[PDB]
Amino acid sequence: KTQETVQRILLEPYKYLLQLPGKQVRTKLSQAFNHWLKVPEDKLQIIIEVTEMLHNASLLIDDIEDNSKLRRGFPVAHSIYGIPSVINSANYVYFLGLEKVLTLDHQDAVKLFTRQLLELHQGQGLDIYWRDNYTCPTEEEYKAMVLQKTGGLFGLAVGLMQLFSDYKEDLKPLLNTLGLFFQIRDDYANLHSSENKSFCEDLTEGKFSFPTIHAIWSRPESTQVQNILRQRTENIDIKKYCVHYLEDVGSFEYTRNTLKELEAKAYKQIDARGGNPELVALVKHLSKMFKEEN
Amino acid sequence: QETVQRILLEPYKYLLQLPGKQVRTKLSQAFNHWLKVPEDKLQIIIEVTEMLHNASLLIDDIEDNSKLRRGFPVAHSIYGIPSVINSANYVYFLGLEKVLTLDHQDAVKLFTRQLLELHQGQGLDIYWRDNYTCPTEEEYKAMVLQKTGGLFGLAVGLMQLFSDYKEDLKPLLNTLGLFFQIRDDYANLHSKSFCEDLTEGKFSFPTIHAIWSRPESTQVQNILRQRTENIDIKKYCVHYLEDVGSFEYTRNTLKELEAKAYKQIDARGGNPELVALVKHLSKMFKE
Amino acid sequence: QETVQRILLEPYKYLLQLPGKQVRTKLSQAFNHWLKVPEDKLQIIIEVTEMLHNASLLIDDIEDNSKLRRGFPVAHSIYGIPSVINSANYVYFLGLEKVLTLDHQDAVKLFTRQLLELHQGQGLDIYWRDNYTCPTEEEYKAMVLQKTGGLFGLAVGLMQLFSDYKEDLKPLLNTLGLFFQIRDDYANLHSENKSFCEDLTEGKFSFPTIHAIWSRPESTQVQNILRQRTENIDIKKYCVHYLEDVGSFEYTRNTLKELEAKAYKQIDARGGNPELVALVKHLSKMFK
Amino acid sequence: TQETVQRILLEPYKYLLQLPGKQVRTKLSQAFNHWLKVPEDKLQIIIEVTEMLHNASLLIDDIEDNSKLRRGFPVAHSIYGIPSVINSANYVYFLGLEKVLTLDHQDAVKLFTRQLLELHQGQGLDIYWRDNYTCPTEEEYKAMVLQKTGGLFGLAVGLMQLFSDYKEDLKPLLNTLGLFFQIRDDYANLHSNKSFCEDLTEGKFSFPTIHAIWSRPESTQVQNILRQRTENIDIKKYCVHYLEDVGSFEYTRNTLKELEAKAYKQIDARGGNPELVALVKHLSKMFKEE
Amino acid sequence: TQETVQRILLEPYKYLLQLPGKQVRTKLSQAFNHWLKVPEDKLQIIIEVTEMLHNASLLIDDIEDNSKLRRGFPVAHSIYGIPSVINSANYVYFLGLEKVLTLDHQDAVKLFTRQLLELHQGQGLDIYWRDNYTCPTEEEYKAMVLQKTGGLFGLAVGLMQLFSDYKEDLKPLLNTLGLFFQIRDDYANLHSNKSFCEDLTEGKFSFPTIHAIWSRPESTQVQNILRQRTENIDIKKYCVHYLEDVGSFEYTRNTLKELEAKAYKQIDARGGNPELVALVKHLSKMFK
Amino acid sequence: QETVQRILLEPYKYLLQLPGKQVRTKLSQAFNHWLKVPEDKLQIIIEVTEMLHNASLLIDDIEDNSKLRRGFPVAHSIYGIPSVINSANYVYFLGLEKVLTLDHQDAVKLFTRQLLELHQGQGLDIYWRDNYTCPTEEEYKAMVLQKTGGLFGLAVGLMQLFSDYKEDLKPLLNTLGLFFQIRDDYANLHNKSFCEDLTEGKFSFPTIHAIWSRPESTQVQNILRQRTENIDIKKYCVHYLEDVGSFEYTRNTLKELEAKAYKQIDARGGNPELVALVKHLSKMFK
Ligand SMILES: CCCCCN(C)CCC(O)(P(=O)(O)O)P(=O)(O)O
Ligand SMILES: CCCCCN(C)CCC(O)(P(=O)(O)O)P(=O)(O)O
Ligand SMILES: CCCCCN(C)CCC(O)(P(=O)(O)O)P(=O)(O)O
Ligand SMILES: CCCCCN(C)CCC(O)(P(=O)(O)O)P(=O)(O)O
Ligand SMILES: CCCCCN(C)CCC(O)(P(=O)(O)O)P(=O)(O)O
Ligand SMILES: CCCCCN(C)CCC(O)(P(=O)(O)O)P(=O)(O)O
Ligand SMILES: [Mg+2]
Ligand SMILES: [Mg+2]
Ligand SMILES: [Mg+2]
Ligand SMILES: [Mg+2]
Ligand SMILES: [Mg+2]
Ligand SMILES: [Mg+2]
Ligand SMILES: [Mg+2]
Ligand SMILES: [Mg+2]
Ligand SMILES: [Mg+2]
Ligand SMILES: [Mg+2]
Ligand SMILES: [Mg+2]
Ligand SMILES: [Mg+2]
Ligand SMILES: [Mg+2]
Ligand SMILES: [Mg+2]
Ligand SMILES: [Mg+2]
Ligand SMILES: [Mg+2]
Ligand SMILES: [Mg+2]
Repeated sequence: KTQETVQRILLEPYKYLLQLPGKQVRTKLSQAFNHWLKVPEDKLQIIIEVTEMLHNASLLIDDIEDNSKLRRGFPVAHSIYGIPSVINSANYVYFLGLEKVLTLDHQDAVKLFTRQLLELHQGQGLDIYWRDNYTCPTEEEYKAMVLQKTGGLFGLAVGLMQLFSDYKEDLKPLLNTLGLFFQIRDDYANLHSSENKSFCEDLTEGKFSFPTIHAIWSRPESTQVQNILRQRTENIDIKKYCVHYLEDVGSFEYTRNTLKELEAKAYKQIDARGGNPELVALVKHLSKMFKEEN
Repeated sequence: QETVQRILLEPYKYLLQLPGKQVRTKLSQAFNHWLKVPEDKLQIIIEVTEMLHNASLLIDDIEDNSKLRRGFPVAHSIYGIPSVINSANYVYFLGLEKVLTLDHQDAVKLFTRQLLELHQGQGLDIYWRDNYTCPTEEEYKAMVLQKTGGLFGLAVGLMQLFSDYKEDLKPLLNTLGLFFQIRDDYANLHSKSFCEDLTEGKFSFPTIHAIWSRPESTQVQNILRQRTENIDIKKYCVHYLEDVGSFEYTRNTLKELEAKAYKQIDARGGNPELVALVKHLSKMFKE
Repeated sequence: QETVQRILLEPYKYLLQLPGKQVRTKLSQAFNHWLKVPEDKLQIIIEVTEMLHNASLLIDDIEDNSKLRRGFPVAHSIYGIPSVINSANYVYFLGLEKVLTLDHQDAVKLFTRQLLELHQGQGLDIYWRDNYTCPTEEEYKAMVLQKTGGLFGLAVGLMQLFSDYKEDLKPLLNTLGLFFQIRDDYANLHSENKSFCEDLTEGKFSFPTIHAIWSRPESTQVQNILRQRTENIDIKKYCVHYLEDVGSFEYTRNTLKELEAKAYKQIDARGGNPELVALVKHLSKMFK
Repeated sequence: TQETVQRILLEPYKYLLQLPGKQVRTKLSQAFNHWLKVPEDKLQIIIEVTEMLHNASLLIDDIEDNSKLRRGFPVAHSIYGIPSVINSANYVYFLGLEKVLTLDHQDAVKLFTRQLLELHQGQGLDIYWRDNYTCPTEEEYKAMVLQKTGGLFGLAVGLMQLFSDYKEDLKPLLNTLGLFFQIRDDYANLHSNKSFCEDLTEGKFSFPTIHAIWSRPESTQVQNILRQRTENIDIKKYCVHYLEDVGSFEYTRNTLKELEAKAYKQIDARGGNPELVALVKHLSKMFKEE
Repeated sequence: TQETVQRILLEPYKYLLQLPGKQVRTKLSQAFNHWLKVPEDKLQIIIEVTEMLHNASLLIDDIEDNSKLRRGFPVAHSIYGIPSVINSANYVYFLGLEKVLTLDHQDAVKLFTRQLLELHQGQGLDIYWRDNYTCPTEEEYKAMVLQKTGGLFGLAVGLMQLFSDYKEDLKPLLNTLGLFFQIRDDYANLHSNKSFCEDLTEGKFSFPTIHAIWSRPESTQVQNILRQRTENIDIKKYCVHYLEDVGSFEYTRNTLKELEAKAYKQIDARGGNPELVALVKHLSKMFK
Repeated sequence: QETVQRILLEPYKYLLQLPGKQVRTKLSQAFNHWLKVPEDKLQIIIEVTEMLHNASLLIDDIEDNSKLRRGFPVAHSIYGIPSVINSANYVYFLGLEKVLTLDHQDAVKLFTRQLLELHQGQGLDIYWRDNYTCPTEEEYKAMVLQKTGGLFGLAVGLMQLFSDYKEDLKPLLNTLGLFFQIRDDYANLHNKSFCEDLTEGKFSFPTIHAIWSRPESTQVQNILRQRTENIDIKKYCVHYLEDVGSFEYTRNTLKELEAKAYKQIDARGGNPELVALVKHLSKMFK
């Protein structure tokens, strides 16, 4: 059993990332959705653990794929332990999550786990494909990818909960709204505001995110943003210049407007389902970020 | 229009061009001499095995900074590291999806256990290499059983779920796992490109012997730490390995493993296909 | 002062050490079969043309990260990129200066028109490569007519200023421009001039790789290899094997054989030209 | 793809036009037009030619000098790439040549050719010395500055003079203004466009560093620091301290104060020019205090 | 001509003489001369030898450690280049040997040789552990520090004692002061004249990081951060936060206060020394 | 303990595997034909000489960014620059320690003088290369006399402290020093990999000739400034050197030095071993 220290070696990058929980929005979202689903506490606890394990593991992988520098205000794990250690450690946690999903003792849990992880990797693969092949998505293509990349894990937690629930109404349209809302909110924070990532890391990554997609499509006579993204640059002045352009062509105002529409849509969709005070409060809390800047 | 799936799989499809499936086919057939798996289950198991193995190679080439595999560029040198990580991980879960089609209550548990063991072996190999702590020979062997036994044990274990043959194949699987890996360490330095294991910096069976058997020198550790592509440094380090007897020691370890495999195969009633495969693979360390 | 000019010209004189085929002069001599330009004007026109040609090669090797030209190291790998840019651009305007000595009211306007054409072709070639958008075959050919036909048209157009010859040479110049560039795309990947498949390291879309990309749209292997900007010999050999396997080299050879045949028909349409015929035939040994 | 091809080829050029600096060029045109009284149609073309050639030359210069910022903006090639900007700048050179033809003057191209050859001779000497590690004497530097800056200076004024009845010799004044503008640019760069002392990162021999090198020949630290091509702020701060301590900044201020006085003398010798005097005075605040 | 040769060879050395820290060595010379009362002619030579050897060893040490700043100035090799600074420092070593001979004492050269061998054994262990990724124990670290600092400490004092009537054993005090100076450095480097946490960029095992490594053996965080040899400010800030949280800075302050108290006790055992006490007291403001 | 000593000396011990001890012993033996040094003193002097020479090569390989020496990887390419600097410098002072055991009043003073001369030559060589000022041919030779005479004069000078042979060997040591260095300059472009001198960017005898004899070209200066490993640039510059006659000029200089060596040896009563050694070394350019 002592030889099992190997477990400590393999998990150290994972435990490092856990040194500072970001939010437990997926945990708090699970609790909010249990207002409808009324899942027995023992099953719910396992589902939350699986969900957060996969979430944190995917952040380890995502930061490697994106050449990110900070997460949750801390250096990314692979910048300390190295990329090879963190790939293996994150992937190890994927299969520890599969192991935990088996303890739910439901014939369909693994099938749902599989379905959602395939969707997550399709979303992530599209995000990477567009960025690294320098082909900006349309706004609609971006949204559809976000539903897979971000809604994927939402749908895993909620889908697993429904396996143990008598509530059989379709929650997928609301999950879709929350997935888009969460990602665009994150796209906005990364370029408009440190607290999570360092200064405009999305620009250094070269990713097409909601603000830059708007700037690219709404001013087609300029290729400035595409070229800056292609430079994969860390230069603070180029990044500051590109943020000024996004501001001047209304990309940040357009992103705030989209977020305000998504928040309003969430409230309507929650009201159509009989209400949910916990979910309303969570959406409202997440929406302070794009409302009072001055 | 669902051209997405081809984009996500292209690094995987690229790797399928590479030599190496035949030996995996012969291993399936050789073990089927005992297990006599029904063709429909056997076909699914081979597909699962091929997906997981190849996906793990895509990842391993990134973890090891390799340039060539079986004479082909590594996939991430064409498609990029971010694309290949995601594509390899996608295939892991397509492999999980396929094992579900086996329609056996224990297939997923065995899949999970074996993938966990594969990652424990890989993690130790990476930890030692990148934290500059050379393992003992016993630690290396224990790690190899995890690193190689993972998919070895998955393929055979899945076959046994559908077999009346219930004898213990694990000791033989252990011998073959050590045999394959040490033979691979030996081939790498004794003639991927020229001595790529030295560029990777990994502690392999020959360098582990040289490090421990000549403790007054830090030559090998320092060369591995350089992570160098320099051919003269590599040629220098191979000559040292030769002079302190590391290649002779590895050949002898391999000859013991070959003999043990034959002993264990006979203890299981014989297996002409496996004997011929072991004998053929053992020409690599013979003059 | 004379020593200032030697300092400024040293990268240019360095490149001139290399023995070029001077095909543009031989083409000038062949086209003079029709145009019959007095030798004094012709010598000036030839000098302008080779000056601009060699200066544009200095710039092109910088824009393309090339390592060898005509079997010698590129000038900027010896003297540095800043020195070679200024020296090459210096020669552009020395070419303008010599163009003035032709003492013809229309010489400068033609010089200007053709260099605007050269930079539009070159700019498109650079734009596609560095923005990772592969051109269609038709788009590629049209830019080649500007990039490579541009300088052909400068030499012949200047000659026509001093000629009574009234036939239209533009269709033949277009064929020779396409023929020369595709022949060069082919040599770079199939065959000294450049090092091993430098076009793949540059990441440019050339006739063979354009064919492989469009004719096998379900694979993105070539686009990705070009995007890597790699010097790895094994990746390059792999990419050449693919081009061969999907018929890209056979397709390029057939395109070249059609272009050679078209040149002969167009030369016959202008009364014949033994010198130009022999030159096209000589250049066509590169394939077959 | 119809007119959008031109937009693609011209985008690095259009990007640079966002940058402050045209106002001073406008004020220079207006100041010299006080004497030259150029008809508006010819003047408008000449200003267009000058803005094209000047900006195209800055695009090339930032590549040649490995600059990162110009007038607080990213250099064009750090956004669009070096290959794109080279071709785009050179394209603009010949669009400038095309525009020069519309002046319909037999001598316009001869002047264009002469002045662009001068520009490239100055630039080549500036690059040659820097990248071959041979520091010029002050006199060699000044002669190079007359070519490097006089090139477009003399083109603007020379083209204007082709359409003017004012035929007095402006070259001595253009030479003074050329030295004045460049040395003021060397001084501002190290004394505080570019980020912190970018000239040191470029490694160029500028007026202050030339003085320090020649006036303290028993030390080679400045040559060695320039050779480092460094972005290290501490090395740059150290080298500024050395220049200060050996009096190179005081020497540069004195040279600039002499040039300002000479400009006024040469302007008075040409009958006066309140606009040019006011521009020189405003530009000369850069090397003063009180 | 030779005059200029000497200036060429000595310029990296003369550059370093601009840097602060001359005063501390002067204050140490005078404080120990309170006991040793060295004849002025010998003392001046010894001070010169001490300054030559110390500065030369700092020139070399900055190359070995990839440092950027020393005492707020750029390291010499960042201006003149590593090859120039190596040769210049080594030249000064033997100019220091040449000057030691002018002491005209049979044992001066024997003491010089012994102490420089001492210094290089300390330096070699410091470099060996760092670059072979083997963290020393606290005891091993202290023993290495006694050699690295005792090298020049013992040379200066040993040479002074050759010409002195004071024959008491100063080695125990030199050992304490050597530990005091190095650990006070280790502390200043990470807790505040180098730029921000250069020791982390160097990857060296210093007193605070040695404590963190051994006191939390289930973590490899510090070893991995040191292995990165990073200039990333956020990683450095993270590693300083970690050191604080596991008590490494508190532990270092404790060692420093024990060393300070021991120095005072050892100084009093040697008859007192107001100058040395005041210097130790001033240096001890850095903690508590 | 003693394992510290092994740690500190490992880069030095690595270099001892390399060839070239043979030539140095042959040089010691040839000069002992005149000097007839007592065996106990001779052994210490040989030991001192090998320590200082090998330590100086460790340092030189760092200063010169070399890849190979005598067909082996340079020590710092295995152990790292920091380890090799300290180990080489450690051996310098172990060499001083061993010199003390000669028990001669003038030994350390001679040791000091010669080590200062070595560093003056080395420093000038480095100064010219890294400040991009090519020496004149005469400046180069004077620098070579310091760089090589340092250890030549140390070995021979220490021997003479214990010798009745008191004739002036310095003019001969000067010629042999030039012969050795210029021959190595010649071999490098005509041990190390392909033209490592060009990668180092140093001014050596062939490139100095090419630079001064064709002053209208800066091609060689620029190639050296690139500090390049590109084989095509190296091949280009060697062919340039051939075409402007630098290799023939270097060969002629070497044969003049060989002939002068023979005359200077005969002026000292003859020395069959030294003549035979010079003759063998002259096969390289004949
Ligand atoms: C590896 C599986 C992908 C899962 C991705 N998660 C949504 C997190 C990634 C992000 O949200 P993050 O901003 O990096 O945290 P992204 O903006 O890159 O989409
Ligand atoms: C991610 C899991 C990878 C499993 C790796 N297999 C052992 C094969 C890889 C090797 O055998 P290979 O020689 O690289 O193919 P390695 O020497 O790296 O261990
Ligand atoms: C600056 C204008 C560029 C002119 C370059 N010539 C057209 C042809 C140059 C080429 O053929 P080359 O093979 O590099 O000589 P490219 O295919 O790169 O364009
Ligand atoms: C290619 C022609 C470039 C002409 C350059 N002008 C002198 C202005 C450029 C400068 O003043 P700038 O400071 O870069 O704007 P430089 O210091 O480089 O000389
Ligand atoms: C006090 C006498 C010892 C001489 C100093 N050593 C050479 C090293 C200098 C150091 O203290 P420094 O902080 O770099 O100056 P190091 O940390 O590298 O050990
Ligand atoms: C400090 C080292 C001084 C000793 C150097 N010797 C001349 C031999 C070194 C050489 O001959 P080598 O060819 O590198 O061995 P170099 O050309 O560099 O001078
Ligand atoms: Mg991300
Ligand atoms: Mg991402
Ligand atoms: Mg591997
Ligand atoms: Mg591996
Ligand atoms: Mg292997
Ligand atoms: Mg080209
Ligand atoms: Mg090109
Ligand atoms: Mg071409
Ligand atoms: Mg500039
Ligand atoms: Mg400039
Ligand atoms: Mg300037
Ligand atoms: Mg230090
Ligand atoms: Mg140190
Ligand atoms: Mg320190
Ligand atoms: Mg050398
Ligand atoms: Mg040398
Ligand atoms: Mg040499």
